[PDB]
Amino acid sequence: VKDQQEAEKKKVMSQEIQEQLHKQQEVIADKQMSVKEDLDKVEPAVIE
Amino acid sequence: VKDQQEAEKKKVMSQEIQEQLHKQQEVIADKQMSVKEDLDKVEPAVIEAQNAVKSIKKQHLVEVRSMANPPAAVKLALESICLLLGESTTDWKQIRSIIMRENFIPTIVNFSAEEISDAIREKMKKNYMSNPSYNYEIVNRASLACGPMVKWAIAQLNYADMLKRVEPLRNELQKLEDDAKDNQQKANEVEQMI
Repeated sequence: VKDQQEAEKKKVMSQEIQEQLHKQQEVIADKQMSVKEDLDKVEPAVIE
Repeated sequence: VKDQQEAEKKKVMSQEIQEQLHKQQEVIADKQMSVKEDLDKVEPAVIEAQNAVKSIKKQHLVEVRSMANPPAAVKLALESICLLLGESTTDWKQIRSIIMRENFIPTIVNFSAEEISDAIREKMKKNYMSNPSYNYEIVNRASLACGPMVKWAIAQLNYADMLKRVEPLRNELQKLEDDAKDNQQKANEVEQMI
């Protein structure tokens, strides 16, 4: 029972990981904006 | 497995209950201080309330019919009537206010928190002008009727203006009591469900 309960505390940690997947969505959105800016700006520097 | 997990979640509610037992320790400390204050203050009021019942009809009735009131009785009776919403300084209004048979009831009904701070300060100044009066000529032999009621009147002013020190105390006590009693009902009821 206690082994299962430690497993389910780690499942609560997995709920925290789902929160971190929401954080991943935020990260992906911000990185998409930054990479769009980088595609606008950096490529001519690479060509140069 | 799920049932045991729910039982542990209730045991987690029980852990919150240990936090509420720490809150109980805080509540007990605050209540002990408040009850020490109450033991310092209230017991003479209880004695005065009992003495008001001990007061005999004859002692008051004979002296109400008196043609001229003694100065000590006037001094100690005007302030008592200042409590009774009949603020006045004339002997006949005192007589009329005391005549009714409905005046044997509110010798105990009057409560300390109903007094206004300005009236409290007025009666403090009256005490200053009349410090040798009150309980001293009660001890002398001014009248048997005045004694209990005069000692009742000299009180209720100590309670005032330091019950306002207890007002934040009792408000914090009420908040803690409400939270802790709800949490202890949860403790008993959560214990039952677990």
